[PDB]
Amino acid sequence: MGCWGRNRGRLLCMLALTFMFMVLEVVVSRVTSSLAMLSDSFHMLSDVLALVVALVAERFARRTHATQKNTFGWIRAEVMGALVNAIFLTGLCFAILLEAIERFIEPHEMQQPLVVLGVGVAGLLVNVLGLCLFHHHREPDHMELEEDRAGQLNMRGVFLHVLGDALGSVIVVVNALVFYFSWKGCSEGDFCVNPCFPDPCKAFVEIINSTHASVYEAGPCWVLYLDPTLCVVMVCILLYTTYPLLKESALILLQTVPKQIDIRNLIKELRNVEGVEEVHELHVWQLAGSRIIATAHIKCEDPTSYMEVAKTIKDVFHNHGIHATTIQPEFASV
Amino acid sequence: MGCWGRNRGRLLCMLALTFMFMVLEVVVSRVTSSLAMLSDSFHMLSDVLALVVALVAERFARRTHATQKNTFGWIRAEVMGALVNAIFLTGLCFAILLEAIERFIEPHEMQQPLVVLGVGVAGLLVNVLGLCLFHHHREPDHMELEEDRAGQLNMRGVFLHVLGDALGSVIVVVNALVFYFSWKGCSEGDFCVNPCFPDPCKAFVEIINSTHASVYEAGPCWVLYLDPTLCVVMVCILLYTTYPLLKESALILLQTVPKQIDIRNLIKELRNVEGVEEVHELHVWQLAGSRIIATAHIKCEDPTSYMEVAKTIKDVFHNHGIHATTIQPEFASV
Repeated sequence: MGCWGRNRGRLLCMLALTFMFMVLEVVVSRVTSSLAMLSDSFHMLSDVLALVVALVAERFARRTHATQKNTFGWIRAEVMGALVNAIFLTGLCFAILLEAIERFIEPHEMQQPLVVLGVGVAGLLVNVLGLCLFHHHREPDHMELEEDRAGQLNMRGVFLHVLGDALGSVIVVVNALVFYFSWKGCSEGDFCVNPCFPDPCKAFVEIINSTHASVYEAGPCWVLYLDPTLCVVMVCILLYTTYPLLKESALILLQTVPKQIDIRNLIKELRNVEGVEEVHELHVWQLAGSRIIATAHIKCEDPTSYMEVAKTIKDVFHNHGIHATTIQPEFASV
Repeated sequence: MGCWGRNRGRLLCMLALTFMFMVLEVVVSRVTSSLAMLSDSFHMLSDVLALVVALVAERFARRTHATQKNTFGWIRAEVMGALVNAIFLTGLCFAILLEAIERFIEPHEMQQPLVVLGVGVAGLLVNVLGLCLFHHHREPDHMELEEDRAGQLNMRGVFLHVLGDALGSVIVVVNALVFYFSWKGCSEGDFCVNPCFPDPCKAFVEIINSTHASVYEAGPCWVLYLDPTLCVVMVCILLYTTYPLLKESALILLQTVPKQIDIRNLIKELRNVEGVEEVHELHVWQLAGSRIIATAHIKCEDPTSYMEVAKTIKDVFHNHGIHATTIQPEFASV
């Protein structure tokens, strides 16, 4: 079918890819008897939640009819969804930041750099496919622009989440490559005091058999701090790419006048219309996309000739880009 | 001063209390050479962020004047703030849930139960003081109801965050009390294989000197799982207390018709008004609180007698609870 399933299909494909990646990561973790990848899958559950939130928002936005609960339809839901995703991403970012700071004080050494690297390339391929999926992020008949803008907002929130996942995958790949080529781990009997993190066994195990012996150093100190710093950078990048969307979404949900419309010129043109003596309560806001609604309380003098004045005001609003207007004539006290 | 500082003062007092608690926790952590409490302070930074977000929302909502950027003023900001907080809390909840699941697979034993318990009572006192602070969670002149509702939404989002912190403090107190009275830790030389959590050090240290010796058990197995389960319960509770507010906020930002107003009866009364032949584009929504806006396209026949029809329609809207209406008369084609 093709009943406006352009965005729903992409979201469903991304959800399917995320589920396959999560299943593969869980299988790899249980094969190698590792729990870090299981925790990574439980973190990917957040991406799953973001995808299902966007899917719910799109499904509710498909219902554009004027029901009893909502008079404009559930169009803003899509916009709301984007905002939600943005805020969600922001929260995740802060969480990551917190973890990063912890990893700057009690650094953890990664285990099995080769398998972690392979999972990293798998996640990189999945996230690249995702980014390719979301590469694009009387009244006239131009609802196509409104649909494009709402879809752009929602798909852009999901794109921000996928870009965060892709940056995390790049960081994982870089960290695994560095750990495999630079860092030297210690398992049993290796003469390494671990001058890097404070070590529970590498102190007690070594001292019993390294009494003034030829002890060595575990590895480079800067390697263990590559995972936090990069993450921090990614967070910053994410925050940057998260600032517009959120803002825009918030503005759309704050009844903020769209930037393409100026109120001074609009009210000047409204007051310049013949038969109009006063304009008050001129409220202009954006429902979603190109659906801009402007309600004004026009003051007139001749009730008989109100039709021409209303037509001229509607023409002025059409010229200014507003096509869903409600004009109230407050005639003089006769 | 008293220039509408009823909520700003409470938010500032809560921020001050949170900062003193964070400073005390950091001092206690650095005195006892512990980093778990430092991580707890970095997590309290999330409460600080929620408080400053609510403060920003309240400050922007104080600007009720109709500026050029926003025609309704930044009133919805407060509502938006609540939504943000709710979503933020939701994110935190999910994060906690994830951590809880990790603590169900690789449980961590808590250290220094007495000092952790004391920090728990300190946090309990701070959160109880906070809950006491937020214990309360032609057109008529009743903006007091709108202010009350907007403040209730924002202060209720902050109250949800503070209640989450209070539940976390209760869980910390209970866990510390249980660990102090039930669990038995192991530091050096104690014959305890620790069957709860698999530690390579505790196994390697014992086997060299416990060859068929009188070894003992570390402690009860159910104790280490008290921290996750309780947390999970708290999460559920939080989610419950988070569902209404979020919903309400979302509805207010979705232009949803308030539950106190029915559209069938409203449109029936509008069509029953003498001189009205058709009512279309009757859009009713809630700006914030009691500020309900309803714009309709009334169809009339006599342009001269439109004043009485408009007065009757305004009276009908006043009876139905809507006081900011825009009525457009679409007169017959003459």
